[PDB]
Amino acid sequence: QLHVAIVSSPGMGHLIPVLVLGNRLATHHNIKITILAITTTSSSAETEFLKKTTLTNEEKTIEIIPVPSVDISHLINSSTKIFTQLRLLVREALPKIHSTIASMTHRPDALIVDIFCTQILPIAEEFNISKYTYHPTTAWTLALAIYCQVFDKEIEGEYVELKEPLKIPGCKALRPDDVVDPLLDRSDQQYEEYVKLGKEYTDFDGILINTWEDLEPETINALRYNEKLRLLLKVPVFPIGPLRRKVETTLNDEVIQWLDKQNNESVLFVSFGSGGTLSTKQMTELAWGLELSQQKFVWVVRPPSDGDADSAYLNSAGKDTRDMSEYLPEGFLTRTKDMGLVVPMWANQVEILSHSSVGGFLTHCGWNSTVESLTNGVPMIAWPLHAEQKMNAAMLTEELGVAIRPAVLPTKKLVKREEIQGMVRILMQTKEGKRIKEKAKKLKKSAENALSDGGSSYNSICELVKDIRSREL
Amino acid sequence: QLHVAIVSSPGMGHLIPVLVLGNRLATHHNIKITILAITTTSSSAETEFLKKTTLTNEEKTIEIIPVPSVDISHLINSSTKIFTQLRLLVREALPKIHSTIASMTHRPDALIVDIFCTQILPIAEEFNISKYTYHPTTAWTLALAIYCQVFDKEIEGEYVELKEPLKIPGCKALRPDDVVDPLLDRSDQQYEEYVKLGKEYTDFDGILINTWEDLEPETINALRYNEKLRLLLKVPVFPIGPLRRKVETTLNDEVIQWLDKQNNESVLFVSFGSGGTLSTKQMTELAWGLELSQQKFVWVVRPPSDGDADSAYLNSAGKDTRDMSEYLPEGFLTRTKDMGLVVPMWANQVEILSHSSVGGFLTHCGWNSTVESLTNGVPMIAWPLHAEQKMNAAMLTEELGVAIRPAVLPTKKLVKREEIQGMVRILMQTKEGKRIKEKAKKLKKSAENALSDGGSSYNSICELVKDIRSREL
Ligand SMILES: O=c1ccn([C@@H]2O[C@H](COP(=O)(O)OP(=O)(O)O)[C@@H](O)[C@H]2O)c(=O)[nH]1
Ligand SMILES: O=c1ccn([C@@H]2O[C@H](COP(=O)(O)OP(=O)(O)O)[C@@H](O)[C@H]2O)c(=O)[nH]1
Repeated sequence: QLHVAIVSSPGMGHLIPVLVLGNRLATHHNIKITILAITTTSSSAETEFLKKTTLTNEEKTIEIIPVPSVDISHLINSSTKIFTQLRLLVREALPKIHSTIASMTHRPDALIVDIFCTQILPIAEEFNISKYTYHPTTAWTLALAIYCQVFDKEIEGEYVELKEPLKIPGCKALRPDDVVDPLLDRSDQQYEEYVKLGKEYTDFDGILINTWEDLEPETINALRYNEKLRLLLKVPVFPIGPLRRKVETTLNDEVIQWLDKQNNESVLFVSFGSGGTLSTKQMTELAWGLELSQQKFVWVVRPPSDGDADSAYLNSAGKDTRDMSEYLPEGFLTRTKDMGLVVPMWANQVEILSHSSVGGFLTHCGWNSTVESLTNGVPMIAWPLHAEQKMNAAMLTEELGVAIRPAVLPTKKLVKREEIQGMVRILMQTKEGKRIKEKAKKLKKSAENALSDGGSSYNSICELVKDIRSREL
Repeated sequence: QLHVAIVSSPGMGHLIPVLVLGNRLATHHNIKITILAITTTSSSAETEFLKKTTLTNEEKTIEIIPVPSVDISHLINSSTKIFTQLRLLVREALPKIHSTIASMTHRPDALIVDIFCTQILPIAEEFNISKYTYHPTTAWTLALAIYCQVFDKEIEGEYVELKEPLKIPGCKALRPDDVVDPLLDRSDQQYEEYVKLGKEYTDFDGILINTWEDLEPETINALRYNEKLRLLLKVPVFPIGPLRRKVETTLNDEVIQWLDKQNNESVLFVSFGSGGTLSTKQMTELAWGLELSQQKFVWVVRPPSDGDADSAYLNSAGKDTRDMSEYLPEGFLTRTKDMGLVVPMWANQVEILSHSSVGGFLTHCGWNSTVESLTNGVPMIAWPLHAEQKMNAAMLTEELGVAIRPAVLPTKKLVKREEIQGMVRILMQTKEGKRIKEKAKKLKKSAENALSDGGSSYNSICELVKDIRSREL
């Protein structure tokens, strides 16, 4: 039985994919897993989440080892982007990770490292341990990241200022609009960190991705066979998705109990992930749009911010004492007493999304969220905010046909309550709504097939374990 | 009942479309047809093809009259392109065609002339007979040909040296790379012959094309309604395609018998049309790529040439006595004894492509070939060589999504056996392969709809017969 160590980047958005991957391997592929989870400075949430997961392993086939964050406040400023921040954190923690692996009683045979932990190459190489990246999102975004080194040299000026879509060899073309956050401003350090990340991928022995063949056959084939791309990559790709939490059934969840009282596929779940937050004006538009729709809803709400759309990613612990009602339109909660259920800070998305009464998901198009929705056969309103979400949203709406979206990107134009209402009703009242759901259910099934024995993703994991064992010479 | 005469240009590429058109009109539109087929000096292929078609007409509603080629060796030289050659041939045969039509017991009411026979205007006009061109290819190429008169005056220097794509009003933009052969070298006489051809179209009473509305709705609309284009065209367009041979089921075809022994959609058919030939180096790369793919194949091979990619166009009868094995890598045939079947010179392409075991087509993107594939629901590897094929290949790969292709044009960069293998496996092993096939089958159905009663193409033929009868005042 192999020992594999998986390094998790800071934040729940990265920690969860890693935990899920480790669980997947331990359960379905009979592997010992050690998750090296890079912690954030301010979340007893993340830490106690880890304590609850360590408590559940009687079988110790999975073990969790936290990596304490190094203080980088002296390295950053008010304009430093989360991309850059995570990269820096990882880099500054590399010595600690070295000492950890060195101090391990029994070494890992392999090391799989989250998207931001690509800077840990030297440690794996030094110890002579098989090294892979986990890209817990789309192959499209991976292809963009890799080929970005080429774009950097072939394109002058900002990508956002281009007239023609970016053509990644063998992939679907990307409009300036839908680019990932690093490519928005090339003058920003996160951009160069990103081009660098794109290159760093290729230095690993392989790349796991949380997608599958059915979902992205063309992009995956491009990574494997497109000659321009392969000139850059030259290492195996492992579509192993869609990996997500299996639903833990809680009898004491009042949200679930409200949902039990609802009709099948009658509820819209509304959430922008752990990181997402809306502006005051947009959150107001949203409150009223939901009201106007007269559809039933469950809405995870956070205090609004008119700054960065992911500014709640590291700052969810910042104790804003204000009640929900204070940053909602007055009496909204009084008027939607029957119609909806407003949830503070976080909820068990998965358990919610698996509930029969849920029939719609207004999402930021975070890949974890997306996967969770699709695997439960839920159609979506695409509301991209940060990271790669615009790109995923383009994929979801245009190509896959499992989501609808505003005429202009939410991050570009205010989505008014009239449009919000209209979208919500399309999803929840109309036949367009039905057919979106059917497609999402088809994707649900294709995903179930990929993960089930002999599926592309099951097999891709077997190929991975092969790759690892062939390297243990 | 109308009498229509259809003039065919030299070579199988042109003769077949004309035969098919005549058959289509005679059968489905109850018309008397007389096909005036301009012959090549050396093809028992062309002649026996004619014998097979003459044998089928007990009803003589279609009759075939050969036009013997005139000797033009004194008019050409070693640098004279096939474009120019065909134009000259036609021109020099014009008197003979005149005497033929003049000597006809009962005149044709109309005259439809192949792409290269646009120089027969004077004969039709003189006799006062309705005159049309048949453009047995894409509307995109037609639009380019017509608008080329404008490009000539608006662009200085070579098209191949332009930075921006050529924009034909109302159509998809064309990269320098994908231009038709005449536009490659403007200093060449074939270029001016081509600009001239583009203009000549517009002097006819109408233009038939072997495409349909579903396939090229926007280009067709542009021809009809774009003001810039209409300033040049001002005559009706008739999308009547996709017209091709109906499959004649042949007793002692050994290729068909090999195919019978194969699995469904397990065979790659490989062919570069009547004209196409590969360089020695490329044909070697190809042999090995097919070998490496470990996919089953049927491959129509011709002796290689490092010169003109269509240099087998007028030499298709010339029995080069060299065995296949002499211009293939040694023992290739010995090693692929089980895996493939290498065919010399010609093959019932239509009957092969309709065979259940055929699941892939590596093609030069000749429009007849393309149509044959699409109408049988076969996905393609786009390998453009000559004429307009690059442009068709762009259309097939980028827009339609029914073909895959090399990173760089085959005629630009050597396609190595690694890439060949990869492409072949994408098509024949992967899910990308599956979905390309489904799209090709959707096109198959849309085509079936166009041709069936009341379809755009059926109707376009009815519109044509209307046009002819309104001109018989
Ligand atoms: O109320 C919430 C908000 C978020 N999440 C989870 O937290 C992550 C969202 O974080 P992020 O904004 O990075 O989006 P992602 O790309 O992870 O979906 C996903 O795993 C969601 O399942 C959740 O379970 N409940
Ligand atoms: O081995 C071969 C090669 C070509 N063809 C036929 O010859 C015609 C030539 O059309 P193509 O698309 O190849 O155009 P070209 O490039 O020859 O002008 C088509 O009907 C093909 O089916 C055939 O029957 N067998």
